[PDB]
Amino acid sequence: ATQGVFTLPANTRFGVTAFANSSNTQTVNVLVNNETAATFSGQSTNNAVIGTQVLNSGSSGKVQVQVSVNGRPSDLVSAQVILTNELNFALVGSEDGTDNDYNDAVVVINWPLG
Amino acid sequence: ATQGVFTLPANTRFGVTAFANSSNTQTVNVLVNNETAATFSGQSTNNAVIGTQVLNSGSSGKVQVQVSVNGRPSDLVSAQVILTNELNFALVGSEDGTDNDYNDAVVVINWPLG
Amino acid sequence: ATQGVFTLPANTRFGVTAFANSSNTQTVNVLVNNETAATFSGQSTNNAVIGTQVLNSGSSGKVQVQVSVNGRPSDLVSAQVILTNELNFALVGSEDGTDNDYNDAVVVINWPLG
Amino acid sequence: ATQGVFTLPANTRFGVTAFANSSNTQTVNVLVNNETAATFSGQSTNNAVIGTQVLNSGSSGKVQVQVSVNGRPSDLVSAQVILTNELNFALVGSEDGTDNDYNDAVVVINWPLG
Ligand SMILES: CO[C@@H]1O[C@@H](C)[C@@H](O)[C@@H](O)[C@@H]1O
Ligand SMILES: CO[C@@H]1O[C@@H](C)[C@@H](O)[C@@H](O)[C@@H]1O
Ligand SMILES: [Ca+2]
Ligand SMILES: [Ca+2]
Ligand SMILES: [Ca+2]
Ligand SMILES: [Ca+2]
Repeated sequence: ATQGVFTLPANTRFGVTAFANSSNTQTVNVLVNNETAATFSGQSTNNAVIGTQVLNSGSSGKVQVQVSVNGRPSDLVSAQVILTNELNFALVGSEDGTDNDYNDAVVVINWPLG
Repeated sequence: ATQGVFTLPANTRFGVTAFANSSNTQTVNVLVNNETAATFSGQSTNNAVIGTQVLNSGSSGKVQVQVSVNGRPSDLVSAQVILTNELNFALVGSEDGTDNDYNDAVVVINWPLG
Repeated sequence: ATQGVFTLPANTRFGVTAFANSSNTQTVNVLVNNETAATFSGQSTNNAVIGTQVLNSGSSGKVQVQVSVNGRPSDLVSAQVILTNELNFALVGSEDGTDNDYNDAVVVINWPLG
Repeated sequence: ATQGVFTLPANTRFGVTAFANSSNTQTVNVLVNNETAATFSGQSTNNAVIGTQVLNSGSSGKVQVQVSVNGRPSDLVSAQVILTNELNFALVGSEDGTDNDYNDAVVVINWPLG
């Protein structure tokens, strides 16, 4: 199944934040309507917040998270959760290796903001 | 129902990170071994990170998040989501007023780390 | 925070299924656009499916689940989760008493169908 | 990533319920500690329940859902959600073709019971 792709409401501000837990440097790309809108990278095994940014979902609302480790795409897992019919989290984990913790880069998208 | 309480595996490292989206200063307390293990405080209307830390879940694994604003307890919402039977997110929203966006402090707990 | 209220896409078929796990008879009502559209009742301590139905979310998309025991409303917990950006579950648990598993009546809504 | 595999608490009863939304007959196998514990088959384009059972998670707590259509394993998507730190849902969708809603068979696992 496709993972790391979320339909947000259009023209809406959202937070995107990436955490690293791997001996390898992670590179996280965030695409809005198929165009790169943010890129984060770092190397930590203790959950460093390698990036965080406010983006606008634009007219399509399409947001896609990709993760790579020196050019090699990682396998993704993802889901969206909604609390009290209002508060939205889109969640991504990624695996660059052999141990299947899926925490090598962890991405959380949240909206609404403000 | 009780909200903002999660049973993690005992004696396990986890990340906790708080974001603010309110005109009011948010105070986030994170309890482990039924004592305050971390306190974050800050104000943003742009999803700023007001705190991030790595903690150990202690003998019981019970982690509780409480949010207050100028001494008033915020109403909480929460859930835990597990991806590929391995990657865990414990999520908290909170409301400090009337508009019911539940984003005034948003708290993300994730594990495993490393 | 409000629980058991979900906004579905308009004019969309969904399934709703109720389980009972209590010594007390559970009454589950499902409302669409603030109108009762399905009712199920029964007593089971073995997860009986006390009812399942296909409904249409209608022009408003508003779906509410209510649970009562002998006319007393039960307290609810709820959340919505989306897999692969397409498969939706709206989840409800309810508590009629003191023991706090919120499993006295459990309701699952799923879409899309067909 | 592996999908449809969940670690439940050991020696705990859980419910499993299966819905179909396809012209192809669906087969759902529920394994406990790598042995078939239940098998459901049926055909519906209207979300009919094709199977429901109460099972015991056994010594390991390992439960696996497998779906097949015409003897071919379907692609799965899955996640576990926990409400109020007590009420558990393990959720599976499956795809037997290309269409990508992952609703051809939908499986819901819930615990605790009783
Ligand atoms: C080389 O393996 C990568 O780094 C290790 C130290 C672990 O974080 C592992 O999960 C990750 O896939
Ligand atoms: C005064 O209200 C508080 O601050 C406003 C700027 C909004 O963030 C609102 O959600 C919050 O409850
Ligand atoms: Ca790894
Ligand atoms: Ca790792
Ligand atoms: Ca607010
Ligand atoms: Ca706010």
